[PDB]
Amino acid sequence: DEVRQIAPGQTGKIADYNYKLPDDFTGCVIAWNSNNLDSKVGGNYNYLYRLFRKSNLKPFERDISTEIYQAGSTPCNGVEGFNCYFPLQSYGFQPTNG
Amino acid sequence: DEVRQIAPGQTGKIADYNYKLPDDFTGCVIAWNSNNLDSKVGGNYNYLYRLFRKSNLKPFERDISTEIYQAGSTPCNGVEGFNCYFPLQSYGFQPTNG
Repeated sequence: DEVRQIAPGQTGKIADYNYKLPDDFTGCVIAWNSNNLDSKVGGNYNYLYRLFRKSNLKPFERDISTEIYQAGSTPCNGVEGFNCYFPLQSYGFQPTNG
Repeated sequence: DEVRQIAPGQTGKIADYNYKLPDDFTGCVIAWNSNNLDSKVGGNYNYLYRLFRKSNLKPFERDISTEIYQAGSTPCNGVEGFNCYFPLQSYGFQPTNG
């Protein structure tokens, strides 16, 4: 459901937070299904993604910051408290998906 | 710095988002400093205030909504994602302030 957002000039939660496509994008995108190898029974959670991110991500840049994002202004000192959440999230891959 | 905005006929971020003063305001405002009791070292963040609101609010009305304010058209499903921010913010009180 996120291959739609990978295009020059589109918004979302992945195209703006993991890889920003500039307007002058002359590259090619190749995608295919290989669900028989990268997904197993029991819940495949080795792949992580960044759904929470502060502002944006510059084109052709990589962000690997694991700092807990702050929503309000109360600091959490890196715990699972209130008004903060850990930015990386796990996928929901399953070999019996649609 | 926000006692200035508490007056009938003034704008800002507190007098328009927390308590609106009508034109026919005949009440009295009493303010004083008690920083030796409501503040402590290490950061006193027990007091909250609102920064974002969808629109104007009626005078003498209290808003306690904790819903995440949406700035655009992409829903967030109540997370700290993109194009949305938490309206509630904590103060920066300190006993060693000016």
